[PDB]
Amino acid sequence: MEMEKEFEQIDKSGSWAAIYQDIRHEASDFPSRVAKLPKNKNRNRYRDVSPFDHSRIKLHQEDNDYINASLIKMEEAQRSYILTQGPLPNTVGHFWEMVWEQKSRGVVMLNRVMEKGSLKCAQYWPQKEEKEMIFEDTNLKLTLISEDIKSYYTVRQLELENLTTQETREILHFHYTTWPDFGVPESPASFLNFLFKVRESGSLSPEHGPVVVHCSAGIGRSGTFCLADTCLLLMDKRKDPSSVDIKKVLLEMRKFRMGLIQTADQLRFSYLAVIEGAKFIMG
Ligand SMILES: CNC(=S)N(Cc1ccccc1)Cc1cccnc1
Repeated sequence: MEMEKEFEQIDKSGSWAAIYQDIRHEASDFPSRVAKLPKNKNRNRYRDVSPFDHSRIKLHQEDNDYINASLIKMEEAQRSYILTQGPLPNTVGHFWEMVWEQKSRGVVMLNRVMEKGSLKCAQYWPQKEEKEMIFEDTNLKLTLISEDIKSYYTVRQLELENLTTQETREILHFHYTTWPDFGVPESPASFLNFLFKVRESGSLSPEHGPVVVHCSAGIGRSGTFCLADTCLLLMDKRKDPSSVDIKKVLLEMRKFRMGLIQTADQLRFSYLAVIEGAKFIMG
């Protein structure tokens, strides 16, 4: 059923809360035993948001390999994503270790450091060129190279150095700065515009490791970003762009990380973003 018409049918019937609970009911439940070990309590931002054991990213160290991060592998679309929480004061070194070890080119940040008067993630990148950051626990150095500030987002060029080998790599930081403190954006135009720039950078392409995507918990805004990208890529590949079922793509993604799309409003916004993107994606 053309998602356009499915959209108008749910809107006129005001059944968004009913559709959303149906997804919550059918979603996968897999064990998260490593996340719940007592040694890992200060590595989790939220007690109720954990990576599944089968899809968790492992740090390459013998001491403690745990980080709150999941590999979302979309087989038909040929795209992979790492979805993670906003880094904590004691996991900023782990965060940059993961980017290094997974060979990522891009980091996508969908939150502000402060929202609703509370801290939603650590200040984990340098704000000035001449004041670099050293992560002593993982042996990494991070330098700000350049910053491009736009009305709806900021792009930064970062240099990550493995202090053990003196290898360096260029990481691109894509920071969506205008998601409102409550609800979702009224129009998906600026979110779609931001997505286009991520792809254009090469950050989502198979020559690199998977893109790292985060918000505060790494399931809500983060879920919306990967769901929209994957649905638009499938509409480009299929002979019948009308066979793309957004609810079925979301349940596939929820096999790899719990709780993706946190509200009925985020579900409606994901439909709007894909729907608007179709007309353009259609040539
Ligand atoms: C309102 N912007 C839309 S719907 N875009 C389409 C799109 C397709 C796939 C992924 C992201 C975005 C972007 C764009 C940029 C420059 C000129 N036209 C369109």
